Amino acid sequence: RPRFSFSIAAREGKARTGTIEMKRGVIRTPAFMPVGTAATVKALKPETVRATGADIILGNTYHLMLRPGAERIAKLGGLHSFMGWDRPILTDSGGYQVTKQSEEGVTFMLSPERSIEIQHLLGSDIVMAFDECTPYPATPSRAASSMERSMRWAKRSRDAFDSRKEQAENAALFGIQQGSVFENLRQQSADALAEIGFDGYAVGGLAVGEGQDEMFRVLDFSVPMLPDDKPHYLMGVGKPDDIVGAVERGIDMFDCVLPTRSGRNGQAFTWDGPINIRNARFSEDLKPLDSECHCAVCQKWSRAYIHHLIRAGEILGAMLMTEHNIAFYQQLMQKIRDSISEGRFSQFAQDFRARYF
Amino acid sequence: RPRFSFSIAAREGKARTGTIEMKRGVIRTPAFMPVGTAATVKALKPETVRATGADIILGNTYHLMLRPGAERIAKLGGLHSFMGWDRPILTDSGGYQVTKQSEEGVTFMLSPERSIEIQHLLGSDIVMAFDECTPYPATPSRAASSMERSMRWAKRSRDAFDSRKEQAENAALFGIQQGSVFENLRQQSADALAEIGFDGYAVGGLAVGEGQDEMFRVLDFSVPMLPDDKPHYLMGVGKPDDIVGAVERGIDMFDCVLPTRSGRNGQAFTWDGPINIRNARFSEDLKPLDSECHCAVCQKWSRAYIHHLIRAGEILGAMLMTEHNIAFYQQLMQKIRDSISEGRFSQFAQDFRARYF
Ligand SMILES: Cc1ccc(CCc2c3nc[nH]c3cc3c(=O)[nH]c(N)nc23)cc1
Ligand SMILES: Cc1ccc(CCc2c3nc[nH]c3cc3c(=O)[nH]c(N)nc23)cc1
Ligand SMILES: [Zn+2]
Ligand SMILES: [Zn+2]
Repeated sequence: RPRFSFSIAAREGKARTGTIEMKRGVIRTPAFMPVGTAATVKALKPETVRATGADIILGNTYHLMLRPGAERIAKLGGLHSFMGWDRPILTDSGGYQVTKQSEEGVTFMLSPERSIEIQHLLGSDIVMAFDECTPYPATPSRAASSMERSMRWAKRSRDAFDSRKEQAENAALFGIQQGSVFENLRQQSADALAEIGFDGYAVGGLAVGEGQDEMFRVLDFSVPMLPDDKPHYLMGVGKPDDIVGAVERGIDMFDCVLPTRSGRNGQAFTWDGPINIRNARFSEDLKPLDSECHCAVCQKWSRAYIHHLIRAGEILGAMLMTEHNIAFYQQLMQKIRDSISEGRFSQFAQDFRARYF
Repeated sequence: RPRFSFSIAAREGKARTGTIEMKRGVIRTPAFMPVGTAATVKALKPETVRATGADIILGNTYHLMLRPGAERIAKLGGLHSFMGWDRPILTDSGGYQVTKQSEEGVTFMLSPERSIEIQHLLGSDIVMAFDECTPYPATPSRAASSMERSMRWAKRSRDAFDSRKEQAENAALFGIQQGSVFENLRQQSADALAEIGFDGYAVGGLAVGEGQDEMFRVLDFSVPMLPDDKPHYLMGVGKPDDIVGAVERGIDMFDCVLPTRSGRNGQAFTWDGPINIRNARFSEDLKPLDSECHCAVCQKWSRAYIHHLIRAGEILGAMLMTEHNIAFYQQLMQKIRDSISEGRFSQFAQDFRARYF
């Protein structure tokens, strides 16, 4: 395979479906990336994560540089062999999860240069530029300052990546658009990033507390500003319905800790909306978590049993809920892909919503 | 298969190897039974428990009658379908895990009759008589009182089981020898139990704080008192070396929460003795937990990674350590079985010990 090739196989409206080919495998888009916060997708073996249909996972720089240590993982062979996942890994830059801020970077040390170096040491396949994610709400002046800084850091990221030849030849680099909710700042940011040139473009600074209406409004004008022929990654999104509407607005890649996090908390996703399995109404319910789901959890165990496990604080409860939720998300992404390929995604999006709600 | 058939295929000294055939499957002896305390073997799917080589698991009456409730599990189809384990399950009687004691039973209500009924409601394949496990140390008078009570309760257990025809035709009933460390009381108990007649005989009242020397001394005279042609179950034992010496003394069946419990605590069993994976010396060790182990954990992940997970409090750490430990115990039981079958168990027991220590 190539270092990086994104191909769009089909389109409907602003929605797109295709593939990203990379040396460690192919990524079907639109894609959902399970998140691994300390070199593990919580409560799942990597073979299980793959069995749910994931093509790529998101690795944790913030956690990893602290524990176990970037240099340490490199000494041990890199993150892929360390955790036992041999397919692509996207790493965030640490431009969110972290203090003392300056133009050089953040100490708590992290700079564009060190962030790119850490992602190299981890053996990341998709490296994210080091940015500043602008708090919400933000005034226009502060959003501009933060965006401008991020754009200077994006150039420094680009140049750090390009000077390290093994990284430049084997990994991909994504830039991150900032500008909070302001169209003119989003446009300046997009233009700056396109001028520098990246392999893919994230929409940053969303999923920071704004509502779905506001996030969608900002996507409406923001995503068309990005190069059409490169992937569009919406960081930190989201709920199933957030995902469907973001695809309707041109997003190709997603990550969210919801399916894992909330799974362990008792929330299960179903085509009829989320349920909380701790609720007493499930104590004697012999049905699977979701009536259509093809996952191994729904083939084998009842709501009543998973209810019992989560109430009892049993580790298997976390395991099963997380496997189901991540399988659910992958089935959603597959339905999205197939429906765009068949020119019926807007109908799918409506059917989905009428039932989920 | 039959309701119950124990066949001894080979012997060496007091050690024996063979099979227990039951309707839900065959149990290879000497056997190690993983313990499930709330209708789950902690951190393992039942398919994983089976893959490690377990033929039977031990189900938790004390926990189960409290949560989720015996009647509830029965309403839901029984423990086997509830937890997704279709092979034999041995249930303890609640004669250990629980108050106010009287000749009728214990309230906290549990009586011989109710214990046998709960095990029926759970769908247990091997039902244990309801007993009183005598604290250690115990004076001769108190050990005698407790043993005598247990023997009266053993008759009540026998008769409760026999009057319930579905249970009597499909499950097996084991009696439990008491008498603390006193030979004459162990003999009275054995005789009482043989007179009543059971499908198998546990050695109770050990693993209650006495040392290995004392436990072995009591086994030396206690196990030959039991019927030779029925299985001998040593409740709550134990460490690998406890298991080898107990087999040398005629025990056929074992349960212990050590491999699970201590696994989650960072202790891993190896042929060179136990290690604690939290120790800093493992942070960069690329070797598997044990150099010979055939388990999937040792095929795929390093000490350094499992060290990282357990230090980080990651659920996958508990999963992997528990899978390894239970696989380790099953490999031990297989080496024991094969060595008795080949007439070289006493040599195996020596080689084992010289290396483990
Ligand atoms: C494990 C892990 C990976 C990534 C993250 C933060 C990921 C994340 C966002 N999540 C929600 N909204 C987000 C916005 C940004 C952003 O603007 N820049 C960056 N670099 N990351 C973001 C947190 C944890
Ligand atoms: C899940 C679970 C199953 C079984 C048990 C207690 C199991 C157990 C013993 N464990 C160590 N020593 C033991 C002695 C006895 C005994 O004398 N009688 C009974 N009924 N159980 C014992 C505890 C937890
Ligand atoms: Zn499912
Ligand atoms: Zn192993």
